[PDB]
Amino acid sequence: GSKVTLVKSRKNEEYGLRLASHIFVKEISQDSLAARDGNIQEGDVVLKINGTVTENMSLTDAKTLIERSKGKLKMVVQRDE
Amino acid sequence: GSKVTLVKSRKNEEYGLRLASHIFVKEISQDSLAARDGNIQEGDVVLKINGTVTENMSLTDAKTLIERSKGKLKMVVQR
Repeated sequence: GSKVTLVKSRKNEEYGLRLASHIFVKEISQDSLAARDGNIQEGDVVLKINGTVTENMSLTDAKTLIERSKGKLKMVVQRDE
Repeated sequence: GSKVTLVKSRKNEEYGLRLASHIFVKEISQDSLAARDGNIQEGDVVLKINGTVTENMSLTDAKTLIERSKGKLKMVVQR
């Protein structure tokens, strides 16, 4: 369901999980460029910011890319379509 | 890829994006403890690991929590 417990029987058994991290849009402010554009929505996973891939990037590092954008922000959003 | 370009043209303009991050299951190895369980799937968001909330946590920090789990991993996942 939502709860999962994995337990090892021996040392150096592996869990079998590889983790990663994604940057995503939590909120879009009213009266913003993002609100007016309408091609990006809350919940969208951001795959690239100004050419830089964001998989496994820390959130502070992703925010830095936006802060350094000089008024032009090109993003790639994940599509499963 | 769906490509979106936002352009500031005037003063006091905001992009308006508030970013966040999540930890998710990138791969589950074949015939492993995770594959057998059934309740964890590739692409699932991991919300909690051993009582610690993972939202906005870096991958390195989430991997540390797994490294320090001493053979028991209790998670809450979504999806």
